[PDB]
Amino acid sequence: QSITAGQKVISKHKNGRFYQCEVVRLTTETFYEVNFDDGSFSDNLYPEDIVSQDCLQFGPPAEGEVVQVRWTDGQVYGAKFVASHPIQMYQVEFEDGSQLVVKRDDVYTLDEELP
Repeated sequence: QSITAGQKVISKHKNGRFYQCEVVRLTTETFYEVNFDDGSFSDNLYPEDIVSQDCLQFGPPAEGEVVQVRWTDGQVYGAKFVASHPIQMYQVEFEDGSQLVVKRDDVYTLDEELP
């Protein structure tokens, strides 16, 4: 089942419960993968988290390129760029006006049983 924009669906609100919501847009989110200098691996960096070069302006680093990364703790780490992969996601709006950007697997059609 493809999900299309304008479709009523069911997904989890920010309060953690399933509600009907409406798909307002199909977006593409690009995630970066890097190997930190200590060998730990991240698969979901945003391009703007690369702080050794301007990837929002000039695209991803070359594969294997040395980079510095601003992590979710606000600190900067050395790493090496592994890959980038774009992911189709679904911007949904709930009855209260709140919105989320979610993965295909987190969206359910009205006809289907919920987990």
